[PDB]
Amino acid sequence: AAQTNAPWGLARISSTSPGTSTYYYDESAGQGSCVYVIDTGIEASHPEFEGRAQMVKTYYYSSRDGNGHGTHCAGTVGSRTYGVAKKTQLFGVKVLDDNGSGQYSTIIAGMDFVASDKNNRNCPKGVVASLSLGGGYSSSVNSAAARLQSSGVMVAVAAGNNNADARNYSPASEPSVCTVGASDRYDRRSSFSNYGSVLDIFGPGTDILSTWIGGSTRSISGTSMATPHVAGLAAYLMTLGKTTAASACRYIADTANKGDLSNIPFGTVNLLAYNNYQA
Ligand SMILES: [Ca+2]
Repeated sequence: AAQTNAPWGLARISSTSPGTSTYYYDESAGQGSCVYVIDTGIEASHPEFEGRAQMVKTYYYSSRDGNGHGTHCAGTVGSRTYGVAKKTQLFGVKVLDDNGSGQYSTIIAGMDFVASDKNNRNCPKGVVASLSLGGGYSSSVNSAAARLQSSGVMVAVAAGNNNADARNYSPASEPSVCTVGASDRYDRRSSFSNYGSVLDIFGPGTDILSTWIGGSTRSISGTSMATPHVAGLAAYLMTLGKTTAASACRYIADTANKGDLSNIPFGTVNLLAYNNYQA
């Protein structure tokens, strides 16, 4: 399948090269997989989700995304225009209030929630979780990411936005999950991407068009926008049969565009997520 005049990041993770605008992909498109967006919530009523999205948890007084962040990240995963995995099932978990603030202990609660709940869902092709959030190093936050991953969920986490080595941030520094940095449409590291040997992969994160609340769209920027490209990609690769929740971060790295970003500080991977469909 081909989707012309696509947001640049969907074209990128289907290209070897920058500078084009079609998103080339296999039509199975994540059918039979499940992606949990653990964030401010998802405006499931957005027609771009077409009935595939459900809130299933909150730790606040409403499950609604009253911020838009969770809805945008979820759209990149799996909205019909703006998504990687256009036919995946989306499940929301609201661990952030309507300003973007979550206490750690609640974010932990969300995470163990997914390891349990996946067992309440129909996900024959595999389960992913997408965490576009974080704060300073915590062993506990990191332990809750290793548990979620160990429970057979592909876990994708934002490396962070301080232009700093990510080993000091959580859940990014955790080893066993898939820590995602951000790039731009000219294959530069985005100016705000954390970096450091704990990163596994880079995805598109600067001027990412996606869904927003009210039924609407916007473009924003962050390792948060990069993260759901890798989550959605992993859902897409499960569904096909290329990899598994426990193997997907390694498979994506193995199949990435290798060398191609400029400003990878020394010691940071120079790997860019790629679906290997068109070549
Ligand atoms: Ca890893």
